[PDB]
Amino acid sequence: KLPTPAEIVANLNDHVIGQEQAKKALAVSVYNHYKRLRHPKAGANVELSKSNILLIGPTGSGKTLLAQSLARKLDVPFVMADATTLTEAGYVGEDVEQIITKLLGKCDFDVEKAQRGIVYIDQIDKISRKTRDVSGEGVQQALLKLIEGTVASVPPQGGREFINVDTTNILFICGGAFAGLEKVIRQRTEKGGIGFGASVHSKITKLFGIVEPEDLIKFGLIPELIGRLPVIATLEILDEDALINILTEPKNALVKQYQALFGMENVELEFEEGALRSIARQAMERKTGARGLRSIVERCLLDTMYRLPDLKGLKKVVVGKAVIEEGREPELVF
Amino acid sequence: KLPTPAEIVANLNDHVIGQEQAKKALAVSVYNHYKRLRHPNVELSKSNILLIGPTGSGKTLLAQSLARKLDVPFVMADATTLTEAGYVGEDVEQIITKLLGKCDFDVEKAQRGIVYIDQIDKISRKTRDVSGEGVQQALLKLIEGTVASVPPQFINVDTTNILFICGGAFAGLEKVIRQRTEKGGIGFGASVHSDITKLFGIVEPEDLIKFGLIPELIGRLPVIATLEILDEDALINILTEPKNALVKQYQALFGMENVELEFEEGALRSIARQAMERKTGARGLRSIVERCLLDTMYRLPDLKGLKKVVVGKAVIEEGREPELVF
Ligand SMILES: Nc1ncnc2c1ncn2[C@@H]1O[C@H](COP(=O)(O)OP(=O)(O)OP(=O)(O)O)[C@@H](O)[C@H]1O
Ligand SMILES: Nc1ncnc2c1ncn2[C@@H]1O[C@H](COP(=O)(O)OP(=O)(O)OP(=O)(O)O)[C@@H](O)[C@H]1O
Ligand SMILES: [Mg+2]
Ligand SMILES: [Mg+2]
Repeated sequence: KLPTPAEIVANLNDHVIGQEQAKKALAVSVYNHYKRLRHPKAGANVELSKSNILLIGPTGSGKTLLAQSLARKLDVPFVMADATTLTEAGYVGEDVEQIITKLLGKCDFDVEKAQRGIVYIDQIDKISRKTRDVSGEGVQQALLKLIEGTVASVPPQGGREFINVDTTNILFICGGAFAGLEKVIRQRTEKGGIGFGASVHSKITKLFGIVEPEDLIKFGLIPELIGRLPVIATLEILDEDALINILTEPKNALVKQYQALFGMENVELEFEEGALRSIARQAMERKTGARGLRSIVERCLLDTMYRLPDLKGLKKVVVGKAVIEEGREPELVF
Repeated sequence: KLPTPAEIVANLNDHVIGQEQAKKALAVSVYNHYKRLRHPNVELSKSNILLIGPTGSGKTLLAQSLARKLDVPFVMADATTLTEAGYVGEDVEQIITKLLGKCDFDVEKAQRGIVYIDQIDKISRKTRDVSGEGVQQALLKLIEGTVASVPPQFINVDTTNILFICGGAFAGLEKVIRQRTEKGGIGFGASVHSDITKLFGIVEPEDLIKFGLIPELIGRLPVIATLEILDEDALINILTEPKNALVKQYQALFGMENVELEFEEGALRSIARQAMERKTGARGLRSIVERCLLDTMYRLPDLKGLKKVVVGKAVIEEGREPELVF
């Protein structure tokens, strides 16, 4: 049978912390994706179209991790695409049908399976409008007919007879960090006016949560592509508390990754709660999202990691709060 | 015998709401197409069709719906994949290869087919414009009769009798038309004065030339049919009347469970209004319904005993839960 959307989110929960709405949007679409694919395809039965998703969120919020985490249990062909390598048909670069070639390769060129797969297109915000915009609007236009059902003509599994792939039922998840999108939403929601007769109006998570096509059009996406991404799911910006859970709760938590490296030696690595909050706070100030957690941990551990493989008798190393706030050595337990 | 244009529209009516002028233009052209193919005497030339309309107006659906009852080979081409003959990309003769493939490479049948070229507006003029004007130029001798040479199942295909339906959302065209018909000048003696349906309905070759199509291609598309921007009422029928209406699609998805989905009349009108504000045409209807039903669809497979879901007007305007009836 099919897993319920709650089971999909439960699996996503082992990897992504926060973004409850983005996890919900992905889980429901994938569940509906499954249902559509087992729906009768002939007779008096209504034809079912698909709802594609656009993921809008800040750097290091978990967009790509959601897609990668989702992929672990999809049971349909899944591919990670990259919009920065796409160009118009007549130019250097990859054409939009290259995506289908990659999805098709993932299932050993079994087309019937490729047509049931799910495509994640990363960096969708990088092909916005803001001559011939070969790598920008030209790609958005080329994708219009790939996202909506067409028949892609892609090379065979050998060297360059081409394969006809019906993309009608391929689910597309697009996303990116629309960095300039908050200013547009603020301009629309806080217009106001200047001068007497006119009235003057009051002045990331909140703004993205209210995004509308008008903003994406002014940002630089074309209306024809926006309407083909009917579901807009947003990711918030991680705060100090979310960044603490990301250090220890996930299946591949940052702390767990270092404990494993120290575990290839015979030394146990422990962080104090004061350190975890200090790390999360410092990382938050770097404005790189969760990624900033790695810089802090690499920083505080650099000198103990240098010595560790040469030290003999060490059993446990403790990273206290002081080791994050001040240039202190971690306590070494022999 | 042949279906009358009224029968062609009657079949289009089960898929496309409104757009009466576009349906009339297609029905008459297809009927004339059938008549040409039966005429052995004056030599007859074909009238090709250009479909101009906004996003979500139903152009491609008309072509898809039309294709269900054509009795001749039919394909949809994609102008965004076409390039000049000497460059990477698909040469315009691939259109014939696809039309020819649909009939298992029976050339006599392929030569009698109908081709819809989507995204025709994407090969406008605005060096060597390999993916733009170069394609328009390449198509001139494909749309007007030539002898194509295409790979085996080379095969010679006479395109004289192939009907071409081209279309696209000439997004910048409404600005061009306003510049022509609304002078918008400054001064005491100036005519000064600041609606997609009204504008497109008066489109002239002059506007398409200024937009970016070449006069040689415009003259080969003698029939310009225009689609209206969907209004509030059209967008309500699009939710429930078509064979593949949006609401019916969700009722079917809910029907993959044992739960019945019901919309109130007030909800349908509210959805249509919100869809218009998104400026995506009918496609905006899907965004609104997805928004309103996201939480219900998430929980519905886990809920036990649920038998009916009611989406009222208050569930479109306010962030409320659809009434769950157990
Ligand atoms: N919500 C989250 N929960 C758990 N880990 C997260 C979260 N957000 C980011 N991370 C961590 O950040 C790292 C990279 O995240 P990710 O690849 O999702 O960023 P991204 O979406 O690619 O950002 P960008 O859009 O700038 O490319 C991973 O190690 C991941 O564990
Ligand atoms: N007049 C209409 N009647 C019924 N459904 C419509 C109508 N117009 C649009 N739609 C709906 O809009 C969705 C997409 O329609 P369609 O593919 O015709 O748009 P489009 O022609 O691709 O727009 P564009 O050419 O700008 O991409 C479908 O769900 C279709 O049912
Ligand atoms: Mg990424
Ligand atoms: Mg279309």
